[PDB]
Amino acid sequence: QLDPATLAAFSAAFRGELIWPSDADYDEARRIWNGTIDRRPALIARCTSTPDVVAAVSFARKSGLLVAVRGGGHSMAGHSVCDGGIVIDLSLMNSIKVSRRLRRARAQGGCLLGAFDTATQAHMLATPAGVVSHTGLGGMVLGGGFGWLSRKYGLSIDNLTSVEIVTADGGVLTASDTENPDLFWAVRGGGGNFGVVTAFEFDLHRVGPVRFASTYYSLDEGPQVIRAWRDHMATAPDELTWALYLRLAPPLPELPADMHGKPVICAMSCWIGDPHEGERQLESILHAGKPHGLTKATLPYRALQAYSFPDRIYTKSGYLNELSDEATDTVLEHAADIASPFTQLELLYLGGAVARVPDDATAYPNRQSPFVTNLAAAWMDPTEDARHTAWAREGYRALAGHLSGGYVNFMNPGEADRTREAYGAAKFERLQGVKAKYDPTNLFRLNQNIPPS
Amino acid sequence: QLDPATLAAFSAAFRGELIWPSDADYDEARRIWNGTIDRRPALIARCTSTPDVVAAVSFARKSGLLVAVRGGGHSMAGHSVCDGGIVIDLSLMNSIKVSRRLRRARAQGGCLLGAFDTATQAHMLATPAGVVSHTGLGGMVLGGGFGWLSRKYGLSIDNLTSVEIVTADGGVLTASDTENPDLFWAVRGGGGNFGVVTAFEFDLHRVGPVRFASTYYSLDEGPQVIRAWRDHMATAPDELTWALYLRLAPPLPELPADMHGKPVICAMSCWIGDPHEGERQLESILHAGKPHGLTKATLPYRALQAYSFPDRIYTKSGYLNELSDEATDTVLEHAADIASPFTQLELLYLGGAVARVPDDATAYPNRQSPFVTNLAAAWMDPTEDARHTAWAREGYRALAGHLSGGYVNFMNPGEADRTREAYGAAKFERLQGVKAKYDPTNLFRLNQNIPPS
Ligand SMILES: Cc1cc2nc3c(=O)[nH]c(=O)nc-3n(C[C@H](O)[C@H](O)[C@H](O)COP(=O)(O)OP(=O)(O)OC[C@H]3O[C@@H](n4cnc5c(N)ncnc54)[C@H](O)[C@@H]3O)c2cc1C
Ligand SMILES: Cc1cc2nc3c(=O)[nH]c(=O)nc-3n(C[C@H](O)[C@H](O)[C@H](O)COP(=O)(O)OP(=O)(O)OC[C@H]3O[C@@H](n4cnc5c(N)ncnc54)[C@H](O)[C@@H]3O)c2cc1C
Repeated sequence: QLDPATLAAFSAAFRGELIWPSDADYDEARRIWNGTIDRRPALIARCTSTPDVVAAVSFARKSGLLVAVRGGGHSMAGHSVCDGGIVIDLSLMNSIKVSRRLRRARAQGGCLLGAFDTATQAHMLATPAGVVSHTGLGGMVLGGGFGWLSRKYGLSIDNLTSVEIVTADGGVLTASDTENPDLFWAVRGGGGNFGVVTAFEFDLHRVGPVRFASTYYSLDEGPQVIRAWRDHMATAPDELTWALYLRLAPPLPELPADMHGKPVICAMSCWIGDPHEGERQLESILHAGKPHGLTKATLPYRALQAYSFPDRIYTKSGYLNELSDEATDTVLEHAADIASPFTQLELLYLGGAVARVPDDATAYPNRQSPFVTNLAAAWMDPTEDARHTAWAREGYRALAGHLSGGYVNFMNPGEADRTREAYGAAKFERLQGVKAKYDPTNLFRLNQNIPPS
Repeated sequence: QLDPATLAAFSAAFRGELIWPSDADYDEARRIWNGTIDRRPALIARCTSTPDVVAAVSFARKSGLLVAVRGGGHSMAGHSVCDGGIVIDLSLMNSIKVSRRLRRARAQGGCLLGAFDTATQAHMLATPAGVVSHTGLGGMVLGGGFGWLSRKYGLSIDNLTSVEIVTADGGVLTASDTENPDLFWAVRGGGGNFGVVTAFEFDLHRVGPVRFASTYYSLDEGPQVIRAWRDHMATAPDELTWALYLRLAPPLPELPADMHGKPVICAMSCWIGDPHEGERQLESILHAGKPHGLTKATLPYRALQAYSFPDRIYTKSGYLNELSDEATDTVLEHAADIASPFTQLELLYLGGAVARVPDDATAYPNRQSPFVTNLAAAWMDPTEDARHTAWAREGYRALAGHLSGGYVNFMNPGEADRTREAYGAAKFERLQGVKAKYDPTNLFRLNQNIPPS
């Protein structure tokens, strides 16, 4: 319901694709990974260049259209699609340049992680990021970004060296340690609040074959496995990463059919370092219970990335400073109640290099909390929403006093209120000052939102 | 030194990046995967859109510049870089659209395979392609394209539904079964001979987790393993793929320290189908020798793709109709002479769905030859070029009388003359007829070249 001259100026400056509610590919272009989010934008603007983004930002600003920005569409809160506004869709901006000599990568703001890992691994290089290949680099890096390499090399933001960004006034800025360093501070963990990142520059590291193990323990041996896990990681070397996924056992041939469809602890571990030393380290942590369905391999890092691991999702997540035996029994009891074969209760351990960055150095909070738990409900039948949502919420409720803060990138669509708790008073206020400078009208609000001033 | 108005018209129509010999990133941008190829283009034109390619093709045509086209830069013949001409570099055109409803993907002509597989596997979908994720989709598809999925679902070209292509006169055409079907026939196996493909459209298939095994046999049981392999694949189901790589044993922890550095047979297999059936089938073929370093897993297809497996390369390859005992001892004798730790002698079995497509249906030749052998020499030291090339060429000549044809995508920089034998006379001449229509002046000649008329 738009101004004809503003539209004509927009389309005149726009070399991407416009998708209207009447167009065929409207219904698919508006779907995101969280299929509980069903929203109808006025327009989807599939940008293909930084000038495209400039045009779309300016057009939304002048039209007063609610702006959703979409990288890979993995927002657990559904932030990358809007009712009645414009989607500034970056999914066609997925170009990457990798320099081996520089050991640097430049990636457009709509890249998927798997394309970035593919390009860097052509030269045996990598930078830390999440564990699922089709996650967008856009939202993930801007919230921090952690995965297999983080204990060794830090968060994705700890390897980011500069961004190209389009601000709410239509300008293009570079942000780095030497240019607009307040903005470069804020985008390292402050989400999409401050503008559209059209390019990320990363330092890369040499990562060769990785020793990897995945196995399944019966919940019978739950208390010993989890306590071994929490105790080992308190003093584990940086090179070891080890994560627990409590879930129904998949009906896979390495597992006895007995265990199929029943709650188990799936344990995944890797050693970022010499595979022969990795074999030693993994063996010392594989035997806290009897491992079933054991898979061991020496993998290219791109294949570790591709290994992990569902239409409707709901998550509740937070950090812990410690995992007591009492919290451990809580996790095991709620895991025993898992109904869907797609649902997981994730237990992750960060720390290491993530924890050695001074807390004030970026906008990412809670570096000093090493534990992360993610109650990730996933299902197919829309008529069962209440039961699955209830499982994640009741599990979070049972763990509440052990949990603090929160990872903005695991928030769900009802968790707008958690933004203050997530960053903490000092950070939130410091960010609120960056927002008043760079987004004073809060044009970019579909995110873990930081209102200006 | 070029016409200033032609240059200026070119630049006026070009929104991509131009890299000149004086620019910093020139020396890296002109490098390709085969590091024995050292060439200095007059200009590198990094195209970002189909109109960019139109501009570059016409500019090369009016200027009379020798045209190299670059997708992922994996040309074993070094065709993606030239001395004195223009490189039409597509590497920034890697946008992909996947429709889950349609089971279709559209990919730009500069895509790397890993980016494509990431995008399709977000929906548990795939289409057949090569086994190394940083191969370009461009050269691979135009030559045929085969890999883990091919025995079940055919070649990449057997799932291609259309292309957008820029021809030598600057026009943009669609080629499909219903539009320009002579061109659609030629691009399915005829290489870059007929124009620059700016977008590929593919049918996709649902590919869930695949049971996979890799193991190593001593060359001592070589005859037994290879004869079991050739005998088993003659009657194997489509769902089974099984490939042998003769090579020095990598210094990996799953293998006994003895074998490290010694010629071995690395055997890799997967079952495209039910993993429990896969487990049964793989166990039935893993014990033709004593398997060392056995790795078995149930993998997402994207992780299979990422699993496989150097600065200077030289390959000699061909097809066989049968693998006799005489040829098998030949393969084992030359494999024993492997000195490089990056060199592989590959034994592949195609057949299956690839062989069920009528021979005249595409320009891909030799569908009815199921075996492929590839002597893939790889090394680092430019001073050793002669010994490694000699190992690959001597191995080929010893196997030559069992060999017919050749896959254009495995041809080395000295194999320009192998083009007629590869396609065969009947196909080659029909291809020359399509070339006379669409590229009459042979503008596109850095490829396994088919001269017009
Ligand atoms: C299956 C799954 C696995 C995951 N695994 C991990 C993991 O291992 N580690 C981890 O740290 N996280 C993980 N995540 C979380 C992921 O980091 C976040 O969901 C992130 O927001 C995804 O970004 P996106 O571009 O894909 O999402 P979107 O839906 O496109 O965007 C997310 C948010 O970022 C904004 N945004 C996106 N791109 C840009 C851009 N270029 N410029 C400005 N704003 C932008 C959007 O406006 C929105 O606020 C996972 C998520 C899923 C669904
Ligand atoms: C490590 C490795 C593994 C491989 N594995 C496999 C495998 O498993 N299966 C398989 O079938 N092949 C495989 N190949 C071979 C591969 O198919 C060919 O090398 C292919 O030519 C590479 O394509 P590219 O775009 O990466 O190469 P480039 O060097 O960029 O180009 C190769 C040729 O294609 C032309 N070309 C490329 N893109 C286009 C386009 N869009 N339009 C027009 N012409 C174009 C170029 O002009 C040139 O003649 C492998 C190669 C390597 C090096």
